[PDB]
Amino acid sequence: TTALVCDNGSGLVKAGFAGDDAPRAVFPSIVGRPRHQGVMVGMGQKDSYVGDEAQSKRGILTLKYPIEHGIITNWDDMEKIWHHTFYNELRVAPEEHPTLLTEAPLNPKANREKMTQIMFETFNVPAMYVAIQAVLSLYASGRTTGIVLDSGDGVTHNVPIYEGYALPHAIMRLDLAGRDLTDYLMKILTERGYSFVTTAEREIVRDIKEKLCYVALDFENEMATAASSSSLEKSYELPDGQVITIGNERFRCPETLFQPSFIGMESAGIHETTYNSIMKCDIDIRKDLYANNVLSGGTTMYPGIADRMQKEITALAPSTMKIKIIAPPERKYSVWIGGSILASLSTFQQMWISKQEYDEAGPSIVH
Amino acid sequence: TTALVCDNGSGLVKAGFAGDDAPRAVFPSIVGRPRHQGVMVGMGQKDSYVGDEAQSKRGILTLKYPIEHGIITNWDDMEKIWHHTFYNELRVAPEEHPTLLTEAPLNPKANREKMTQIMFETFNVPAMYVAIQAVLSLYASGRTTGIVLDSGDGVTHNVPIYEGYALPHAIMRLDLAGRDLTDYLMKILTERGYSFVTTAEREIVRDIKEKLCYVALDFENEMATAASSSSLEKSYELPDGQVITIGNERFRCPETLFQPSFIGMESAGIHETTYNSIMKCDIDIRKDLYANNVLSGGTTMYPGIADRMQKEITALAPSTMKIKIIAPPERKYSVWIGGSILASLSTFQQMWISKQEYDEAGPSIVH
Amino acid sequence: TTALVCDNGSGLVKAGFAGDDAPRAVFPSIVGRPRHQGVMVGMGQKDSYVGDEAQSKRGILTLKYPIEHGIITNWDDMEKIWHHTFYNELRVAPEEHPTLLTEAPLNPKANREKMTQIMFETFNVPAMYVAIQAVLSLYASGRTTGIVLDSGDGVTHNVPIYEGYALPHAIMRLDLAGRDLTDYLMKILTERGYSFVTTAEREIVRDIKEKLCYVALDFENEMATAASSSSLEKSYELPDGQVITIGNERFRCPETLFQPSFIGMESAGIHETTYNSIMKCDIDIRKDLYANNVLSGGTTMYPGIADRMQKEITALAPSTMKIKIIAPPERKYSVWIGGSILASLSTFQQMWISKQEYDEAGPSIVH
Amino acid sequence: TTALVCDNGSGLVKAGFAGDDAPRAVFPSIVGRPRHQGVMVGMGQKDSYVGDEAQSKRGILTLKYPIEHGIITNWDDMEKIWHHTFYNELRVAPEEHPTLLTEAPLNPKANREKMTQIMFETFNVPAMYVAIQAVLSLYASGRTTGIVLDSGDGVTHNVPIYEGYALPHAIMRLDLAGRDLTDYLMKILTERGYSFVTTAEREIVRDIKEKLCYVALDFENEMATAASSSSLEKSYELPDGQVITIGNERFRCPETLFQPSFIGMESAGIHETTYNSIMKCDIDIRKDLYANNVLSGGTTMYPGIADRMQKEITALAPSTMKIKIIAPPERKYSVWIGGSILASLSTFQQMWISKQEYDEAGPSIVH
Amino acid sequence: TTALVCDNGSGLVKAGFAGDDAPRAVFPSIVGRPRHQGVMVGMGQKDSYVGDEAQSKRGILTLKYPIEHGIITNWDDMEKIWHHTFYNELRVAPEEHPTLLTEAPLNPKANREKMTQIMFETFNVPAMYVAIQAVLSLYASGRTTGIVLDSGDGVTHNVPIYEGYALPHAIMRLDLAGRDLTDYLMKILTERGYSFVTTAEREIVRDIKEKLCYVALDFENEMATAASSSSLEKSYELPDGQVITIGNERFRCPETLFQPSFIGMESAGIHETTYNSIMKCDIDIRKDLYANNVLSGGTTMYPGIADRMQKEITALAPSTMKIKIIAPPERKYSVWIGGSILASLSTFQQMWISKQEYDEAGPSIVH
Ligand SMILES: Nc1ncnc2c1ncn2[C@@H]1O[C@H](COP(=O)(O)OP(=O)(O)O)[C@@H](O)[C@H]1O
Ligand SMILES: Nc1ncnc2c1ncn2[C@@H]1O[C@H](COP(=O)(O)OP(=O)(O)O)[C@@H](O)[C@H]1O
Ligand SMILES: Nc1ncnc2c1ncn2[C@@H]1O[C@H](COP(=O)(O)OP(=O)(O)O)[C@@H](O)[C@H]1O
Ligand SMILES: Nc1ncnc2c1ncn2[C@@H]1O[C@H](COP(=O)(O)OP(=O)(O)O)[C@@H](O)[C@H]1O
Ligand SMILES: Nc1ncnc2c1ncn2[C@@H]1O[C@H](COP(=O)(O)OP(=O)(O)O)[C@@H](O)[C@H]1O
Ligand SMILES: [Mg+2]
Ligand SMILES: [Mg+2]
Ligand SMILES: [Mg+2]
Ligand SMILES: [Mg+2]
Ligand SMILES: [Mg+2]
Repeated sequence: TTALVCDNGSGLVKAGFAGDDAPRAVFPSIVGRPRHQGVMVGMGQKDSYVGDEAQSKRGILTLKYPIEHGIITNWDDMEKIWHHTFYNELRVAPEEHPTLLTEAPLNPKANREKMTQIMFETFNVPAMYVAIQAVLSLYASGRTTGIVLDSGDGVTHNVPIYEGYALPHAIMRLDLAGRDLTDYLMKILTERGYSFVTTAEREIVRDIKEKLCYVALDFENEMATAASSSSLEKSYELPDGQVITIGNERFRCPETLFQPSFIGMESAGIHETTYNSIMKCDIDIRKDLYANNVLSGGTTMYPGIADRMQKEITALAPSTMKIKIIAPPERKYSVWIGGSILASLSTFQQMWISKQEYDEAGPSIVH
Repeated sequence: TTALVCDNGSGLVKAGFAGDDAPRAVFPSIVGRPRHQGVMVGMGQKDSYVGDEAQSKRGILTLKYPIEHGIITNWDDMEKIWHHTFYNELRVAPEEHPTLLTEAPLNPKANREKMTQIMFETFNVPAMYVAIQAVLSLYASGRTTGIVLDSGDGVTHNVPIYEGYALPHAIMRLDLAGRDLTDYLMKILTERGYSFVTTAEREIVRDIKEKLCYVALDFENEMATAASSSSLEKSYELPDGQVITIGNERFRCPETLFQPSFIGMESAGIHETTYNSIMKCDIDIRKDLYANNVLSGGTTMYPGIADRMQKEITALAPSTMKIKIIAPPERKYSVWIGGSILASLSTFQQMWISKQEYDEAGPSIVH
Repeated sequence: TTALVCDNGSGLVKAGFAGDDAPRAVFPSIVGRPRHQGVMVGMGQKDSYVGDEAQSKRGILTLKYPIEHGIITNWDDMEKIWHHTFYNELRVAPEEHPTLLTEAPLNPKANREKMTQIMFETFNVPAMYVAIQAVLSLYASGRTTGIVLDSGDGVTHNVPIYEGYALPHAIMRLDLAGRDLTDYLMKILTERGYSFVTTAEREIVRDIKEKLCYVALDFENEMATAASSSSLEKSYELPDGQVITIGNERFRCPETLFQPSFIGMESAGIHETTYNSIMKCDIDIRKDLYANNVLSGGTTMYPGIADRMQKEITALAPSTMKIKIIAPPERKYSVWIGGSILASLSTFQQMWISKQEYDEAGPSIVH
Repeated sequence: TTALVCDNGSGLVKAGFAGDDAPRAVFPSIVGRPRHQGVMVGMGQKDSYVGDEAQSKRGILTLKYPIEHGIITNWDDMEKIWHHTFYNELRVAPEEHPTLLTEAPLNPKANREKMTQIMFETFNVPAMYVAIQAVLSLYASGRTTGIVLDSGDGVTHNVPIYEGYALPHAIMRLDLAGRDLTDYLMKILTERGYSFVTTAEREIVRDIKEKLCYVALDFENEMATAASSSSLEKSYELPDGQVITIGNERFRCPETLFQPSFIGMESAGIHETTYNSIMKCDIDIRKDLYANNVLSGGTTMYPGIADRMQKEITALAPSTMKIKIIAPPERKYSVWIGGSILASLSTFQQMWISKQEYDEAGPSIVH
Repeated sequence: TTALVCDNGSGLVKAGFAGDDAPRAVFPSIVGRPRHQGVMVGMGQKDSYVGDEAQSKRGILTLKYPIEHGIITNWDDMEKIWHHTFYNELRVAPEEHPTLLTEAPLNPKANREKMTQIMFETFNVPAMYVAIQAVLSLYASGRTTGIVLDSGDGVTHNVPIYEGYALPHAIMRLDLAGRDLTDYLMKILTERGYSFVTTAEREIVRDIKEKLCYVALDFENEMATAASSSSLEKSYELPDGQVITIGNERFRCPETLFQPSFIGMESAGIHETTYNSIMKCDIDIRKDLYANNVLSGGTTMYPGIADRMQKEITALAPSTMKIKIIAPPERKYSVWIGGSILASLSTFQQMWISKQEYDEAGPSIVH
């Protein structure tokens, strides 16, 4: 019987069988629709394109993320990505497998209740479960205690966890993520003269971000590099063949995580949110949380994140105590690994919500 | 066969085999229950935590003393601590050993009668005994005559004892103790800005009390120290990493024993209770009691107690006569030592209440 | 001109005009002082509270009996009660009236000599007299011969009196009384779990004593009632709203009068003191004393006293002769009635000590 | 000469002349600072905005409460609000008027001593006084006896008061208040999809709380209303023009006062704190306190508070006795009314601390 | 001394003295170069033609806009237009006057830094300033708050402005403008048979656009007019003498602003950009922005723009709130009027960048 683990974050769907080391199908959550009405006979006609296929044909298509800041914006688009994910990648009837789904904490009740309704009614699933991302990441680490910072494309979380358990009143979500940083890198990029207006080009600048951008230890040093131009300016090649040269924009893109005042948000940077999250927790456990702070997600991948963290949190907190930050490689797939490992635990099998227990007990029993 | 000596006071259980120099198992009488409902699979689940284990995880748990001012408040919690004490620390079937238990004087009949009922029915014990604390302390001193002041966490006693015998009409109990002094140090502590609201934090301030607080010879000198801040302010470190600095609060916490008007009680300080206890005794024996006044318990541990005693009692009593105060080191375990030594005496073995003599004669035969 | 009769016993002042059937002002001899220093503007400020007024506000005030076992402990407190008694209740300048005061027999010379000094110097009195309580009670009975047992709050007396006259060598005082019995009912009460530590609460347990407690004919029957719980347990309501249930404590409180070994006194019970008092008297008169034994005071009010007396004295004395005990209702005010009737006798008017005869003859002429 | 009464609580400053029925100037204690650096010439420039003015321009400004849980967090911000309060609203030189200031009980000594230092040195005041809030509320009621529950934005108190006087050992403070309830209504609000992240939006949700939220008699009935959606969902309009519909969130916001476990605090609800406060008081006075329990402050304004109180306290306390709760309309201004009435009393004029008596006697004489 | 205000947008240079009601010199930013090499002696020879002069001789000359979408494409052409603007129209040595220059927001840093370098080095200017267009338009309106839509020939902006200040993260630029609409009217025009291939003819079709084209309230009504040909077809005369008749092309040219899908751009129309700009602003201020939305520039001149705006924005936004659109006549010169009024303000004179402060501080100090 096994199980399917489906990590539905904005920007990437990671899906695959439980008990395995990595997800098999990893593709973007995009639903491409042709921008220009096309006059051929034979072509497509392909009214809708989905996932990596939409990535193949960006210059025709208007790309549309169905999921924004963790919240599902357009339901039938979502449904398309799931249907494509199941039959065209994993090759599987959902009626043969319980399915573990993922979601951000502190997220509107509509996402659980509609999600579950889709999975039972539209696909037919013998049982399923929807879990909090950060707990899955924490299982992937191999640890029971720690404060998780999960930064994906839609959303960034802090979830403190002590000896199992959890602290819901210290959970802190923040909308800063790969999508905000890509748009911020758009408008900062345009100051060199490089104009990326369209959805398709957004995905190009996502690529630039993913390769080139790094997090400076001290911002001022980056400013000095911008002042004298040596290793900081790097050449990147577009798909067209043009050459972009980016200097300070390389490192002032991800500086937004520490200084959200660059986007015009009053929310304190990710270091003050993690420290703030530690503050709201009981005086006893803070030492462990400081020692054990875990990183997950695509927007933790920027070289130089962990070191700046271990500067900034060490400047906020009392010096007397050790702040080890644990950011393991293969952290982008931490949530999916944790969904896998959780599905392979036998003590979890009682917790699946059954197709039957759903029809009789309602939508109210997902929580 | 030997025997088990179990010293059940509020705050600490001291237990071990008779005929030995110290108790082996010494842990707090706390029953931790998780405050926040924890979402993991595998964790615990550990609906109840007990003793030192509850101390390990204070920031999750709501700590609950099962015993308050010597009186047993919650019976099944007590039972848990005993069951944990026997099988998880002393490693012993109670059916192999007579068991000597302890209790404060002047204490409601419900504690003897329910206690004994638990020990015979729930654990099965071949015989047991429940003794008055101060008499046990007096055996530990190696002496037959003296007036015992036993200050534990729940309660403070004076028991005058002359040439063996006892004087029940001069026995005086007083609810001032480590628990009242910890709460008083809470609210006085909050005047520096340090806010300790929770049960877990109470145990932190118990730790502060145990290390830092001392009893001033004269209160006025302490006030002068508070006025010019030199040795009186000491730094203490929390488990978090924060630094607390406490000046006059160091010595005005235990001043409450001499001035219970700080808690709003009309009861005269411990020096006027000991002197008052001496007054109610026959004119013949007072000289011995004054010479031989013994100290026991955790709340006698504050540096500077004995000297202030030997000031204050010397100011109450007629000057013509010697007031020696005997406070031996290792006095916190005086009651347990006295239970040990008593269990090793052969002339005491007739006085055990037998499982058989209990079933036939009733609950009324504990007294 | 008339006269003032002032019955100053510990616990209650009974005062009023002579020639009248009862005292008008009857209130407790207490001097209330605020325990907690009060921050308002307007309140009181009322540094001292006295009498029934102090009874109105017990939970603020520390109550202090100025008179202990008949002996005056604190003089300026006494003075306060008298000054309040005169101007705030009887509404009278003491310079208009001779004043008859009361005192226990066998009582230190300081009480007569200081009392008289206060009445002449501080209040100004044209003449006064201080009388032995039991003689006043005997006048109240309407009889010339008898042995009086007067049990008040401070003290219990036996005074044998034959055909007028008196026998000073058979007068026997004993410190057992409402105050000792209230404290004894405190510590016996605490065995149900009911903890009354404070002066204010003492007055609550005085109330319990006054309503509920009775004197058992045979103690053993009371023990049997304690064994099977039927009419012996009665509900009493505190001022708070809590419910106290008291079983054997109802009747073993006043059993202390017959068995002072409950307080740890060697003094023989009130029945052996009355019998002993009869023994020290001349062989001729004993028959009358046995026939005519009179009761007075608040601590004679317990239902069942007279019958137990007429058991116990009948078991001590030779059976051949009638022991009638005379305990009239309205016996609590026997001493005050006797002071009234004595002040109305014309043959007594020569015996007043004049303000003038005092200044010239000294303090030595009170005796 | 008159006097100024200044009620400085977190969230609202109530100030005005003494002897008057209401405060004239009532505005929020906020210090607005522009978030985005503004490029105009002429604008403002207005580096700091204060009070109602900051409320006019929330979308530009970062709002900052200078006072948190009664404790002053940022001193120069405070100073700004006072300076604005005096010259821009009351129109008055402080050198013409003694000034009565307010503060929460049990509050760090730094607030009195720095406050007083500011008022004498920075403004110059001929004399001033700093009073405990609950006593002022109690004067406003027109009563001398009662237990005050004062819930403002920073903090909630219970202060029992008997016949004037006070009981400091029964005073109980609790950090639950309009500020905690607003943040709790934030995160519960976000489950409908309504995302309020910023300080400015916090003040919008404060407005929602103030209009719509009520306290349920029984929580379960509220749950039933949430289950079938009829009168419980109400429409509220934002300043933008969007429509928010809130159902169960209306009444489960203020349920936090009775169940602080919703915020993750172990502190017992406001009903168990008031009952607990009654318990620590002397047995004599509890009946009055139960009869006379007074309410004050903005966080007592929720419709349905008094009735739930008179359910819950009646379930804790012994049924035999009347629990009247007195919550007068115009209770939000109870503290300020009480400061007024106190300043108009002539017997209070001796208690002002003089500018002179301050310079000579120190900062230590505020207490 | 006064000042020069130079509004350099693509298509028209508006220049003149500050403190005046309109610009004196208004001519096209074109640099004409002869297409055919001309064989005469005496003619010209006039290797370069500039401005209105180039307009006089279009059929010989290749017209070349030096500035494209706000970005300066060819620097020495620009320089020519400035040099012609100064000496041949305004008649002025730039060394006598500070000069205020204009530029679009979000525009590459090269334009500020090179512009300033030209003005100081090539012309010599005692001081200058480069301002954001929309702020200048907002000063021209006489208002401090509003969201400006500035549509010129190169570029269209939305800049929201609140109470002075600004919101850089909500500023949105869009390349749709008179130049794109003229080319779109070219290719749509060619469907009647009218072939305009050349740069010179582009300026003819710009003229057609400026006179004849209007913005339809509803596009469908325009389609109906196209269907039955009555008032919608209008005759226009070319400079040659030929007659063009244009029906639906009159109104479907400017429909491109609302539907950029006509040019093949995915960018949402000007109504969704203005609404989107309102969305990114803080919830507090949106109402003002909706009330106060301002129009500026040549591509706002089409009759019927404001009404379609006040349809379309009213269909996007919540109906409950008033959307007034302010489009004043003489709005084409709004930016220049605002530059004038700003130069006449004395509080702005500190903000001029001095020739001296430039040489010492660098090119980096323009920002
Ligand atoms: N190597 C990288 N360097 C920096 N940013 C990255 C990198 N890889 C991806 N990202 C960013 O992180 C996002 C993917 O993170 P992911 O954890 O997969 O999000 P989610 O799980 O919510 O889909 C992308 O949208 C991208 O912007
Ligand atoms: N070193 C110390 N200094 C002062 N107080 C102490 C110290 N050790 C413990 N105590 C206090 O005394 C208590 C323990 O006394 P103990 O005699 O063990 O009580 P019990 O026998 O009733 O458990 C603690 O609760 C603590 O508050
Ligand atoms: N009805 C009663 N039942 C039993 N005890 C009583 C009763 N009335 C009062 N007493 C006790 O007797 C005392 C009062 O006796 P009283 O003769 O007035 O003493 P005195 O004359 O010395 O003041 C009280 O203190 C109380 O304890
Ligand atoms: N009508 C109301 N309904 C419920 N809550 C209110 C209402 N009015 C104000 N409050 C809450 O109470 C607070 C104001 O109380 P207040 O007594 O003025 O506090 P303080 O005196 O400490 O400033 C506000 O912060 C708000 O959250
Ligand atoms: N009366 C009009 N009707 C419609 N379009 C016009 C009209 N006047 C000029 N325009 C268009 O607007 C442009 C000029 O706008 P302007 O604000 O002067 O741009 P900029 O300030 O960027 O030079 C021209 O290129 C033309 O296409
Ligand atoms: Mg993720
Ligand atoms: Mg002990
Ligand atoms: Mg008497
Ligand atoms: Mg208040
Ligand atoms: Mg323009």
